[PDB]
Amino acid sequence: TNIQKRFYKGRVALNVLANNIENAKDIFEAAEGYVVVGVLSKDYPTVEEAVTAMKAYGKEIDDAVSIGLGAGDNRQAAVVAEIAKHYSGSHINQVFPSVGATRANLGGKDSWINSLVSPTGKVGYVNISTGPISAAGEEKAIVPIKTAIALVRDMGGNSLKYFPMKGLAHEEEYRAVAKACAEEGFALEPTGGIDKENFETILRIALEANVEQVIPHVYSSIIDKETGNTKTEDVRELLAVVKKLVDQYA
Amino acid sequence: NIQKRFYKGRVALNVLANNIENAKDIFEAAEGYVVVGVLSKDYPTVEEAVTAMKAYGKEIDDAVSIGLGAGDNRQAAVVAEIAKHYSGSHINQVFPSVGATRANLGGKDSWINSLVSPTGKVGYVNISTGPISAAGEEKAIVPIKTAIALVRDMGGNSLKYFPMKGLAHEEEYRAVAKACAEEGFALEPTGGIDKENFETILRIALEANVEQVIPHVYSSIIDKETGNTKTEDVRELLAVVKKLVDQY
Ligand SMILES: [Cl-]
Ligand SMILES: [Cl-]
Ligand SMILES: [Cl-]
Ligand code: NA
Ligand code: NA
Repeated sequence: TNIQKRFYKGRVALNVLANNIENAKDIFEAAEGYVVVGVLSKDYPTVEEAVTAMKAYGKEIDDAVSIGLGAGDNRQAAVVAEIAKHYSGSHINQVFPSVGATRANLGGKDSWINSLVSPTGKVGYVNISTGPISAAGEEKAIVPIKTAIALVRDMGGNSLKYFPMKGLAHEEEYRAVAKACAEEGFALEPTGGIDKENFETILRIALEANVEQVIPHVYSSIIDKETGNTKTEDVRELLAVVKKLVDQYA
Repeated sequence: NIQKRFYKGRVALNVLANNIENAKDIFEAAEGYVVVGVLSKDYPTVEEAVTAMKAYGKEIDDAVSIGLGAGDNRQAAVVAEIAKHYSGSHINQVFPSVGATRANLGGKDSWINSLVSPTGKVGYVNISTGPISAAGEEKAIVPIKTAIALVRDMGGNSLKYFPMKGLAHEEEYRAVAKACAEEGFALEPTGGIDKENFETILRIALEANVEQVIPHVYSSIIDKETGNTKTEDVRELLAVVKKLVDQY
């Protein structure tokens, strides 16, 4: 239930980063609450300090916090799993092999956990070897999308975080991932190189494929280079695209 | 803690117990070089399994192997929960539940295996061994070493290679043993192992130089009338273990 509040008409929630709590509140207002706001484990020197900060953000934005690795950094996977013992947020970014530990560490508390799987250059197949040791291996586990989804479900995850997309560089692969998610009744979180000019196309592919729940991640493309703040005018623009598309695909 | 159970650091038996008395007799017959299986599915709830398993453990130096029950993947969630309360010495788990089980140990020391399966494709294992993944019409079929790396990322200690159907998948098993030896990872051959093929199955793993091997021997050594695992059979298996380990 908890992240469910964040989906516009039950279909699409935004995931964007915040610079600080004041930027997080401004983002949450700009998105009319249809957002989870990323706070990165790597921005704090200890688990305790991350938990304190994340709780403080959550107090302000209805716990609509997305616990981040930081650009999918697998060096933070164990830290994120540990944070989950102490704070659930609404949404957790995790690498594929760490999903099970993260779900277990929630101790039955409600949260939504994504699973990072990657493009392969082979339509229909994703790379699930996205943990520290698995990413260093001489061969990767390159598997059919639906087999990855079933494993994620068994591990306690709620969606595929499909990363790094490089915008539309892997469009044919992405369309196959969206179709597989729709077949499996599973959620999809497209991430990497999404900007204001490609956001509509990327979201439309998922909705056209009848993916039920989509969480697009939009990071540096909407961050002011000078202040480090995520731009609220940009969040408002993204929300307007979300409403336009979701209303169409209703 | 399981390290005490490996004969000369190389081989521990895994066999089932009918009851605590049979567990005690097995532990004596194997001279402690065994972890004794107690099945989660024999108890209706996690709490009842934990209570039972703790009592077995008090009698046999906590040399308990927590079981799914012939790899019943419906028990994966149960075994992951049991691990919050009791570690035993050894835990049987399906591939996608290894991480949850390690996390649930909360830092307690225990050894967790990962069930992966033959595929008919030498060099490749089926990792889709949880309830939802095994229900899929296709499986995730991956190179052995890729499965090992994933199990390591999840906090597992070995591959449980099941169901072997004895030596029906011998070529595939030889490749698994070679890969485990090359990567310094442990191996637990299971399924259809009996007194007749035990030596060959164990020899393959030791010849390949797998460092730690836990062969599982279940119904083939159980008295059909009483249900007790036979101590004379456990003694016979241990004799094979010592003969082979002394050699390799
Ligand atoms: Cl990217
Ligand atoms: Cl089992
Ligand atoms: Cl078998
Ligand atoms: Na992240
Ligand atoms: Na090497």
